[PDB]
Amino acid sequence: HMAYSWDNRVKYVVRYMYDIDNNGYLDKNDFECLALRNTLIEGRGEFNSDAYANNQKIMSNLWNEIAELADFNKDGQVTVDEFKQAVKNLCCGKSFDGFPPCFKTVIGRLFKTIDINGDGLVGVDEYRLDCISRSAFSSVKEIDDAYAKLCTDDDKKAGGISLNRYQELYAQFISNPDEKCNAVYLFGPLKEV
Ligand SMILES: [Ca+2]
Ligand SMILES: [Ca+2]
Ligand SMILES: [Ca+2]
Ligand SMILES: [Ca+2]
Ligand code: NA
Repeated sequence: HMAYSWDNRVKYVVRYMYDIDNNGYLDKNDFECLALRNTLIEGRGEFNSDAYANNQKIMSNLWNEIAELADFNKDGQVTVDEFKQAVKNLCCGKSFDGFPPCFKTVIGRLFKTIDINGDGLVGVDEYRLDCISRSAFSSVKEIDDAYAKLCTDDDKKAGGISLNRYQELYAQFISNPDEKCNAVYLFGPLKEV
């Protein structure tokens, strides 16, 4: 589908936020791998067995929640189309606070990872590093043009995107069908997945 279509945006979220083993669908192995990845990134490569246990619990609960809401054919996997139906059911027409917990809790964690300097704002430097974590770019101006469209004058006055703003933009990213909405740039310039 068109790069900034709702279909491609939801497919992008499934690919990059959840499908860590890159096999095209979600299952328990993705969440096992996310538990380990989060542990090691939190530890700067150190493995803390208590941090790991905490993360394994968070990710097991997350997977149980997503499968409860999205496993339409009861096969223990959640496809892109199943995830899209859960988004239509539970996100479309709602603001972020009305999303189910399994669609909400993921953002706090991504935001904390992006916010390298811990000042509670994602600024342009942090956004550039986020963008190159998923995709290839030749032009820093392409990334910076996306940040400039994404952010409002109040975001720019603040020096970046706060957590509740990041969540507001995410809610529009995953729910608004308008391909021209500023929030379509949340994860950088897009291509078809
Ligand atoms: Ca997978
Ligand atoms: Ca399924
Ligand atoms: Ca920051
Ligand atoms: Ca920054
Ligand atoms: Na939930």
